[PDB]
Amino acid sequence: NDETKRIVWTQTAGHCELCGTDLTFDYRAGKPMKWGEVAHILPASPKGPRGRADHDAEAHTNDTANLMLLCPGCHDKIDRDADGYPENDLSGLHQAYLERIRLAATTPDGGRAIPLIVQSQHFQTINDIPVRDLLTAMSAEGLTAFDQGIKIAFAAPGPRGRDTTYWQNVKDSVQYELEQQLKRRGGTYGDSPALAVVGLADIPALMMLGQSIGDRSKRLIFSFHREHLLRWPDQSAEPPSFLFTPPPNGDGPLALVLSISAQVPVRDVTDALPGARIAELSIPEPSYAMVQNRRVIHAFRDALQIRLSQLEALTPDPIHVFAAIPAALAIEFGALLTTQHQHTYLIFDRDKENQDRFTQTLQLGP
Amino acid sequence: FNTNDETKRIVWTQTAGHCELCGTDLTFDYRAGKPMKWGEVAHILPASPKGPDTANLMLLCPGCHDKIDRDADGYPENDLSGLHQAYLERIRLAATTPDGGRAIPLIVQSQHFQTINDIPVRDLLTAMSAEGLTAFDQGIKIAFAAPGPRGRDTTYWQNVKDSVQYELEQQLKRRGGTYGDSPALAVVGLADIPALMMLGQSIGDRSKRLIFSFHREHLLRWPDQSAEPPSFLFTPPPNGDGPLALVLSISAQVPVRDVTDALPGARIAELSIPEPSYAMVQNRRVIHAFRDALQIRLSQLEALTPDPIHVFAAIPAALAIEFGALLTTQHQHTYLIFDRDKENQDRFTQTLQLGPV
Amino acid sequence: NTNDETKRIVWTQTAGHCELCGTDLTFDYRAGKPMKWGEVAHILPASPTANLMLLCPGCHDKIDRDADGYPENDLSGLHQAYLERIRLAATTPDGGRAIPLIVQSQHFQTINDIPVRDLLTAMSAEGLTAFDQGIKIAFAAPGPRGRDTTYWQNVKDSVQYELEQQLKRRGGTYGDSPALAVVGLADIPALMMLGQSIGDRSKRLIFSFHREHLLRWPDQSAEPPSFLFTPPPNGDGPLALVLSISAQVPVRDVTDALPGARIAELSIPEPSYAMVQNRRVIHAFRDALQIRLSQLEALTPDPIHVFAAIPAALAIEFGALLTTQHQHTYLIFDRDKENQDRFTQTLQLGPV
Amino acid sequence: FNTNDETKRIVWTQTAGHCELCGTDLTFDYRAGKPMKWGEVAHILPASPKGPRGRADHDAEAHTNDTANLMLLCPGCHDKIDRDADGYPENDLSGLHQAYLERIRLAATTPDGGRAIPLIVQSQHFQTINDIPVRDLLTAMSAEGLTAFDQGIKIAFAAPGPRGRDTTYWQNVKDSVQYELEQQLKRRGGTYGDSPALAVVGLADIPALMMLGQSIGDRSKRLIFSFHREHLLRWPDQSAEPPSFLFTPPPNGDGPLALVLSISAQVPVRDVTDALPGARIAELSIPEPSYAMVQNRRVIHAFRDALQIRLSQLEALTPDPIHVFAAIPAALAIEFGALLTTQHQHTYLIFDRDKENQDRFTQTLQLGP
Ligand SMILES: Nc1nc2c(ncn2[C@@H]2O[C@@H]3COP(=O)(O)O[C@@H]4[C@H](O)[C@@H](COP(=O)(O)O[C@H]3[C@H]2O)O[C@H]4n2cnc3c(N)ncnc32)c(=O)[nH]1
Ligand SMILES: Nc1nc2c(ncn2[C@@H]2O[C@@H]3COP(=O)(O)O[C@@H]4[C@H](O)[C@@H](COP(=O)(O)O[C@H]3[C@H]2O)O[C@H]4n2cnc3c(N)ncnc32)c(=O)[nH]1
Ligand SMILES: Nc1nc2c(ncn2[C@@H]2O[C@@H]3COP(=O)(O)O[C@@H]4[C@H](O)[C@@H](COP(=O)(O)O[C@H]3[C@H]2O)O[C@H]4n2cnc3c(N)ncnc32)c(=O)[nH]1
Ligand SMILES: Nc1nc2c(ncn2[C@@H]2O[C@@H]3COP(=O)(O)O[C@@H]4[C@H](O)[C@@H](COP(=O)(O)O[C@H]3[C@H]2O)O[C@H]4n2cnc3c(N)ncnc32)c(=O)[nH]1
Ligand SMILES: [Mg+2]
Ligand SMILES: [Mg+2]
Ligand SMILES: [Mg+2]
Ligand SMILES: [Mg+2]
Ligand SMILES: [Mg+2]
Ligand SMILES: [Zn+2]
Ligand SMILES: [Zn+2]
Ligand SMILES: [Zn+2]
Ligand SMILES: [Zn+2]
Repeated sequence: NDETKRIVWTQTAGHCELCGTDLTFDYRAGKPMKWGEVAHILPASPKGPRGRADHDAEAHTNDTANLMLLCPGCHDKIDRDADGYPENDLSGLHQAYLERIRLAATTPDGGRAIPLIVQSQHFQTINDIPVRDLLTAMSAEGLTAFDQGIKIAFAAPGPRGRDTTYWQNVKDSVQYELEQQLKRRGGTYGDSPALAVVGLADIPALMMLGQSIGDRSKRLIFSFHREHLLRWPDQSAEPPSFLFTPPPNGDGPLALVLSISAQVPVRDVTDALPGARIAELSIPEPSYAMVQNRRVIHAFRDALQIRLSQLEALTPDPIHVFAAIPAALAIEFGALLTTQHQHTYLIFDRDKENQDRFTQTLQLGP
Repeated sequence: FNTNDETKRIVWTQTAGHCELCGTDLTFDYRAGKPMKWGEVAHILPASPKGPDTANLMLLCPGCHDKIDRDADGYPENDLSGLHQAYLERIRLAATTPDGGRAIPLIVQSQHFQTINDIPVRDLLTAMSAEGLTAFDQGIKIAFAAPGPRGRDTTYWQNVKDSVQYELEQQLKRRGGTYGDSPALAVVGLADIPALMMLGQSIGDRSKRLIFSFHREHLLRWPDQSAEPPSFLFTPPPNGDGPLALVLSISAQVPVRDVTDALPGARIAELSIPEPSYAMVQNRRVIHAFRDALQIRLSQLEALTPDPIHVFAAIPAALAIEFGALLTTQHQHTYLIFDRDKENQDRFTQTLQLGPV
Repeated sequence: NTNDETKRIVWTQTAGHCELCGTDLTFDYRAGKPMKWGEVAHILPASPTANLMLLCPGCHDKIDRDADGYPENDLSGLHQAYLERIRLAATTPDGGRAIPLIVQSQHFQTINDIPVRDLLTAMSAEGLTAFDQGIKIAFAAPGPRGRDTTYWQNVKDSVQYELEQQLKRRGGTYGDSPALAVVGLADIPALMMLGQSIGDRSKRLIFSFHREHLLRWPDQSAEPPSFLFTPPPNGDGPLALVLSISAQVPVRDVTDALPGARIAELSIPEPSYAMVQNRRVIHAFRDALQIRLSQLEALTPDPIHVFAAIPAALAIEFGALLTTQHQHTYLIFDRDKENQDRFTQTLQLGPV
Repeated sequence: FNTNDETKRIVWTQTAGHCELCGTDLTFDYRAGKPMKWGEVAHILPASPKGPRGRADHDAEAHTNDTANLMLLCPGCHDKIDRDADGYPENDLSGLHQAYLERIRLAATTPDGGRAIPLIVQSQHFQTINDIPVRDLLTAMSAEGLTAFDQGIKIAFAAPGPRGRDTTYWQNVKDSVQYELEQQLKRRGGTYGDSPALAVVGLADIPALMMLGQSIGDRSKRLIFSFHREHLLRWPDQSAEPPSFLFTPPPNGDGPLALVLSISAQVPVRDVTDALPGARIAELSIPEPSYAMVQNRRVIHAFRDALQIRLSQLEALTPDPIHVFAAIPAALAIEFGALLTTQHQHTYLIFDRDKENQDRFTQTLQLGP
């Protein structure tokens, strides 16, 4: 009936459940118009597409679970290739679509924030965080934005690897490009904008990023995850214990090893920094997947805050960092150095141009 | 504040029929069973006070409409335009979610399996569609290049990788959707394990990418989405100074003797599942679980020695792709990948080196 | 050696033309005769449905000389090259993805509001297709500092911010950024900054608000007027460029504002507010203007003082022209509604 | 009153099975993979005068099978034009309709001209967006019979940092031209062949385009295209005659030898002497320096011919390097660079306008051995 059709239009918000197009407006010529169709998953005729002689059309005809709002072209397609769009497939997509709309309508407003994606090109594969997945994880926490945000992609390493020019580009990406793009947004978000930031880039560059947004109010760190993408793996998980080994007595450069994503072999630290006094922060079971929720990041921040103070009093010389940590925790490491820790930190990193030996990269200081 | 019919239909639709202040579904009377009295169940109020369009018309239930202080002309006394727009933006994001499924189909096989079990694009497209992944052009169907007289050497494998990445980087240029994102990659492989690990090496694991797994019975559809991942049991390597060898007994139990045969003095560590099997990839979480368990142990093994880890794997094709994609960080430990030679009595031989020399 | 389904696919994918000589094979329908698909053309494997070609009877006689149903030479390269050409043409409509941009001063936004609907229908007529809501901007009013360098730099940042956030929305067949369809209605200096913001090195199409035709082009067939240049007088006074395009600027009002000005001038025979007859008029104004600015820029290193009576679209293009790496100093003057419409300096472009 | 099947089959054919308004392919469903016709034959003028765009003076019986009145549309583009007759008037649609059919016919009747690698090189040193559309290059290529196996290479230089176009910037440029570009051309190798033709269009730093040309002039089968402020990638005028290129020779002396190119604009001699005191200026120009002067590729050939021998001459006149001050379009900067690949083995110091130093010419790249 006309009432059920109006309900199909309402609960779908007038978009095609299969492609997402807005069926309430014509953006080419600018006229509000209803150009959608209410499609039947199960046909009245059991000889039609997805027709089953063992089906009660007396009930499903008005069941909002048998009725999808589809643009004209998607309806043509599901009805002309029933083998390719079986009932089970379409009913699944149908309920999932309605759920996301309900969840969006019932999410309490949490405020505004600037989406910020920072990604490098130093991997030997594509490295691309989808903007949509960051905006979706923000929206699940009530956060919205006026624009799709800032997305900074570092220049790729040249023929000499990650050389001086490369690390200069990184500095210009963090300290100049990001600043300019944030300044261009002042008139819109104001002078107290929250930063919804996710990063997947060189560890030293994420630390530098963190230090340059560390004095920013309302910093929400998100995380790219190999299984869950921008979704938090498990909101109910407990942070691990961040085990700490203080460094041994003596002179020699003080090295801070962080074994969070993996166990950093001591033999690689002393190879690069002979005579190193190794202090180590680790978790019981190092793992790439350990960033289960933001409380894990806060817990890492809390544990590191205390150890950096201890180490900064155990030496007058720079602290040499050898880190195997997730990206989100590299940002947070850097954020601790913005005003709370003014000691000098020299960041070593794996060097593909040197058989995976650690070599010095950026220096982070006051 | 009064409005016309078309105006209310637009406000109800663009709000999904919920109160923008408390999120209550104002289609309640419909779900109960009573006829819908759209007019009495909700007050459509402008979002902003009077200050000298349907985008600034809100939908409020009567409760919230009575709590909002209004002036005599029906406008809100305080400015609700910020929450109104936020609420609309959250609905748009959800309603546009289907276009976040733009995807590239990728089928990679060996010249052999393209003659044996040639996977058709249609099998992948329907499995993709089922999960909301929507191709927009012909899929990429690739066959690994047969080796010339130089063989499968470093240059050969570098040309495979180069060839696979060229092919998809051109399709990843085809940005689209609401925000201009690159499409997702939907990939399935069927080739020898080393060649599959090179597929993972080419694609990585730092993008929106969904692996699929060929299965004769289900084709590229998941056998059982509800199945829980199996436990991945680990036997630590023995003490000694011999070459370190990681054995993966996932599809089957690799005879220890076959490993010692190909690698004299091999200290064997082994990840395995309680009941190895060819059909253990019941869904995608199985693949993720394998990655997590594997990397936890590779962390332990790489720290044991600077010398190469020798890999002897009886693992499903999908897991061989993920294994290759795992080892695409900047950090690289030397891995020497062994494969059974079907032309010489299934003896393990060294096919592929990964990482430093 | 083909079934009706295959012939239909080959006929559609090729647009009914012979893949070797390009003669139209739908001629029967065109003249008025019944369409005999299988008599006017032959389908043939390209090498000795994606690998079948459509050939006219003649070309078939020249390829299949042994009438064995296959060619004597591998024609796969020409066949596939042919289908690509067809595909690029058939998908050209998606090359029109576009962003509506309406930029007005707060004054014109109230007295002469341009509706998005007017721009969109002008765009659609030319094959430009918006996919989301249009951008509608109003120039922010200054503060007590007035229109200092900071004000104009902030106008530019806010315009570029919104502009670049929508140029991220790539799409179509090749992931191209969408085209910018922009119309402006504001004071001349503020329109020059809109031009400084958008540039002229991207797929961008200016539209023009016309007092009579609104955002539609008065006469797509109109030829552009000749642009007339009076070189400046010899001397050592400040250099001025008067643009009398929509009206004659009185030389006395230039010198009153710029004592001792050596006035060069660009104009048209019949200055008129309605002269923006089509987009070719805007292009022709740029070409003439740049040819003379090159002359004027080579005269002196000192700035060029600009007094312009020009349509709004020509003010944007003026601004867009001056976005190369090279930058001569220009001091743009505009009539102050407070000071009896006296030309005042309002905007500086380029070096101090 | 109802279009017949013969005419519907004609509409499908003359449109190659795509929507004349959005370009979607209406012969296949790429999501599930099944070939299918899902396009509709839409009528611009309806049989009923009350229909969308209905006219009373319209002889319906004499246009139901008139392909000039029938478009192939996707189901959604059909709902829209019939639900907003005012926003899709008869003349708008009719024009879009005939233009579509014309592009199809020009394609179908273009003689093949072999393959080429599409190549776009653009910088980010302007204060505005700078983006050459990929489709416009491919359409320019197709117009000359050239097709490609992929959409080609598109190289966007790193933007200048906070210090302007400093040493880091030009190192990035060199890396983009000499390393990244070579890398991408290698990976394509095998899809095109040993020595394929290049369809190259550039819009980047004048010194970078010269370096680009030098790196590819040794390559054979270079087809240069040009971005034009009015015509985009379409050649402004294929019939226009090349301009007269005017060469003023340098005076004998000891000053440094400067080559001034006044083509897009007149380079002031003050700015050359400011940066290079006592320069000996040899200038190549045209009667009316203009940004729009790249009317066709013959203009580019004529600029090449006008300096191919001049550079040899100038090289003998001085042992020191030749100092270049060029106001030229982006396509001639690529051509200038190609001339220097090996034909002219000599050091060339390329000066360019420095936004940091108040538009003064300052040295940037060095080109030669
Ligand atoms: N296994 C191991 N890794 C070591 C060792 N010494 C240094 N490392 C480095 O630690 C990082 C571990 O990877 P991650 O995924 O946990 O975190 C990285 C890191 O925050 C950032 C940059 O990556 P990279 O330069 O490879 O640093 C990698 C390793 O070299 O990005 C994160 N990241 C990279 N890829 C992903 C991804 N797919 N998803 C999420 N985050 C990612 C050592 O001894 N052993
Ligand atoms: N039982 C057993 N297998 C061993 C042992 N040592 C090594 N192997 C190898 O493990 C693989 C197990 O087969 P799979 O189907 O689980 O996975 C294969 C593999 O990922 C890839 C190539 O196959 P192959 O070279 O035979 O490697 C096979 C075995 O030799 O493709 C997968 N694959 C092959 N055929 C199919 C198929 N029909 N369907 C799905 N996946 C397939 C050892 O000791 N024992
Ligand atoms: N007659 C005359 N005009 C002079 C003189 N010195 C300066 N001017 C300015 O030239 C412009 C002429 O009007 P226009 O419509 O051709 O162009 C204006 C201009 O581009 C922009 C802002 O308007 P304004 O600040 O008045 O500049 C007006 C004049 O002051 O907007 C354009 N514009 C204004 N109204 C409309 C409209 N209704 N439709 C289209 N464009 C409009 C001088 O000596 N003499
Ligand atoms: N007017 C003028 N320009 C001078 C002078 N001395 C040096 N120049 C430089 O010459 C070029 C003139 O502009 P163009 O468009 O004719 O050529 C440029 C050039 O080939 C390349 C990079 O631009 P840029 O670094 O600004 O060089 C500009 C100028 O600084 O790209 C070309 N280019 C730039 N913008 C476009 C565009 N929109 N469309 C097409 N090509 C473009 C001097 O005295 N006067
Ligand atoms: Mg149906
Ligand atoms: Mg239909
Ligand atoms: Mg023959
Ligand atoms: Mg119709
Ligand atoms: Mg329809
Ligand atoms: Zn749809
Ligand atoms: Zn409420
Ligand atoms: Zn022919
Ligand atoms: Zn369409």
